[PDB]
Amino acid sequence: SLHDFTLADVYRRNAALFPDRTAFMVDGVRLTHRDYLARAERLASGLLRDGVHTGDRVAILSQNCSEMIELIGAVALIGAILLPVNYRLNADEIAFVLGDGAPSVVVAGTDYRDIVAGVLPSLGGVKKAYAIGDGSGPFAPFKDLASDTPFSAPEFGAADGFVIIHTAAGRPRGALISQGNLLIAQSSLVDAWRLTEADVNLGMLPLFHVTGLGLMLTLQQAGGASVIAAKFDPAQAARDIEAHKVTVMAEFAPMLGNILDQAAPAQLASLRAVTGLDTPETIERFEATCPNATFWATFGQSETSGLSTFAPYRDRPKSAGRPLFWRTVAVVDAEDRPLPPGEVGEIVLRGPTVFKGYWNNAAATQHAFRNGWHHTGDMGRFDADGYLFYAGRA
Amino acid sequence: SLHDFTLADVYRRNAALFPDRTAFMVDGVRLTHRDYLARAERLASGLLRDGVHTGDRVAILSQNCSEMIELIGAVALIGAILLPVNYRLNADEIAFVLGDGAPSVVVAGTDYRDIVAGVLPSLGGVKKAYAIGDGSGPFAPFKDLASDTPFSAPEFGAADGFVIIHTAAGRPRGALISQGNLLIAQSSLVDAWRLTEADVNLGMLPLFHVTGLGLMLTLQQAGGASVIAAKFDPAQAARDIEAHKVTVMAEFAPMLGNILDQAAPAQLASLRAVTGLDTPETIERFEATCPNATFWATFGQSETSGLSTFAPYRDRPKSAGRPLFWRTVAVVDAEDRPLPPGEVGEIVLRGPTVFKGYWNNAAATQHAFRNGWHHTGDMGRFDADGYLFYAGR
Ligand SMILES: [Cl-]
Repeated sequence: SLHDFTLADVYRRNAALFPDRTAFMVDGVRLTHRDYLARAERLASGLLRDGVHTGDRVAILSQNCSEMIELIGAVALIGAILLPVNYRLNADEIAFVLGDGAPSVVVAGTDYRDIVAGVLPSLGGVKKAYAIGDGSGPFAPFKDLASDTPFSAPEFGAADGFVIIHTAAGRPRGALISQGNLLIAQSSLVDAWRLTEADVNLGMLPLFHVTGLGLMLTLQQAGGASVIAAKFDPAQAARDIEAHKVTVMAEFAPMLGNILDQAAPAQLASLRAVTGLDTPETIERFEATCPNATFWATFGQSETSGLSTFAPYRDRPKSAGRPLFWRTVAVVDAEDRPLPPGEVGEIVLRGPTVFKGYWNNAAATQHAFRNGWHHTGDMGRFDADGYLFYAGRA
Repeated sequence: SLHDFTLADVYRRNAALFPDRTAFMVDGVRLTHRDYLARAERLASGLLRDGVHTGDRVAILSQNCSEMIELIGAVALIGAILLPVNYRLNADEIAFVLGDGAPSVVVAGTDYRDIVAGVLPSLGGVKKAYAIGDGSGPFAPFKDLASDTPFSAPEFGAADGFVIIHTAAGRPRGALISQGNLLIAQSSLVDAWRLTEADVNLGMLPLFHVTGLGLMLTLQQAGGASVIAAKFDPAQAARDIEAHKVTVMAEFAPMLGNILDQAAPAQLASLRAVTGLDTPETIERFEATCPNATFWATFGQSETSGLSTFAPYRDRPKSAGRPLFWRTVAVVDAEDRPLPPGEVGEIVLRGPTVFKGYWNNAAATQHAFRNGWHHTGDMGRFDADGYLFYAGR
């Protein structure tokens, strides 16, 4: 414990150093660092009250909202494991994810109270269930979760599981990622983007996804702010960028293209750094429109706690960037021998950004970790300067 | 160790991404990142040949030089523990320090062959003894450490001990610091000073000291370079700042004052960041002379892997700055209850920059770590913005 720094320590840090600064702008309401810690502490006492211990799962099926954001914090404060369910899955897949994760507490969103109610009798040690809105069905209302019992934090470390992120393999496979994985991975983003408490993220990606969750947690570790909305609208995005002076964002095609369509260049003047998956055409268009902004080429996955390689796109167009500090990246042949510059092989990783392993799946983990390298399942090549070029799936 | 990233990984990173950039300038002798790795591996392979295992100590008593810099890397590569001896100590203290660390290899600097040979018969497990430069008496020449056997790294973690730094309790006490402690602590400095591979340190402090070693390793982490000299000369420092385009340095008073005396304002133009310990008079003098440079207020010690608190001096003059990321800093009661802002107490620390504990001194370690906080031995207070003000020992 003495040598640990966790997300709990970030929330307390932000409440101490930047208490009155914005943490979140979410559905028309402002939440400061001081008030975020207070709300998270209340919900954390409630989870403890409900009988959640360190290592237990807390599930949420919900679109991005203030309740989800403060629940993320509450889970972090007691060393529990978040199970954010992908709401673009069908009722069978959701049932699988929930059963695979085995939560002690389930939280249903406004639009998802039905689907969750169907799954709930098939779940074992689920102690309490909540809904955001009101408790129509087997759920209590979410406001019942919070407790006034003064919060006393259980014992846990940064290496303990924090989140299970399922991505479809076949069956969905849950990637267990620690608090420390994320903090250390994201410290490199803070550095590359010169993030400070003045910075502002436009959180348009879902918080169940590694990039969405990761970008929020990144700005939070800088003491900065995220603008979070439930749904993506290109024109609303452009207005948010101007209104809140958004400096950074992550995006997947066609989001940036669609914002560029709907935005006057003058609305986007505060943008400094953008990343994600996009075409050379859109990236070059974006950089043309916004001369003071840089698009950042990247490769990563949930198993690598988000970003692994990163660089300004202009430094090496069509690449995925250079390996970040904390990451040793190689490209190997079928028997894990490192290949020379130019040759295509499997992208492999070592270091503290490698995830803990696959939930409920010793076989998949053993395969991922063969010969002491994490295996991405992705193909690529390095150039002479150590830039990675993504070459597809294996 | 699938999950480990150590100093070894830094060297291999730098050789992969910045092979032809300067890693070091040691009295005009240039070393690139690729060459540094090549040299460190040959020395590490030689350390193994001599029978050094992970966790064994390699001692050095020397002023700053290229041999010492390469040795630090060799030791890092095999998970050994460096014992850099403070050369400003008397023969009794050096004897004590060398005995406390119980090294398996001893390296004597050219000026220190006699002191080290004095202590050598009293040491238990010394497999090999070397001297920097020409071989003399019990010492083989340092050049003999290198081996041509292809380097094969042992298994070790970032959390394993890496260096023992002795500071007086009167009797010297050795802080054991991991590779991980240093990398994580110094990553905050890379971030705060916007260090990239273009940056250049003027390493004027001894490498046995946490600030000196920390700065070298910080610039190395960023892929930058250090200009390192055996001794401090203010006039030479001014020339080096100009010739090598030094962007950053740490300094202890009166070093910066003396440089300012000897430098044309024009020679100091590349400088953008300075930290260390100095008077308000000299700091303001420096910032007046160099308008594009910033002096950074700081507090730290060996037991906190170097710097703990950091901020531009102008943001809160006479403070020690704000706690860095990775540090949980508080000021406490004698009962270890945290004090409200304003109240003077003992500076305490949690987090991954906290050292491993004192070498062979469980009583001192237990006292340092009481109630799950590391205790600095220093008094201070926080203001309402969370700036720390240092208030004595
Ligand atoms: Cl703090």
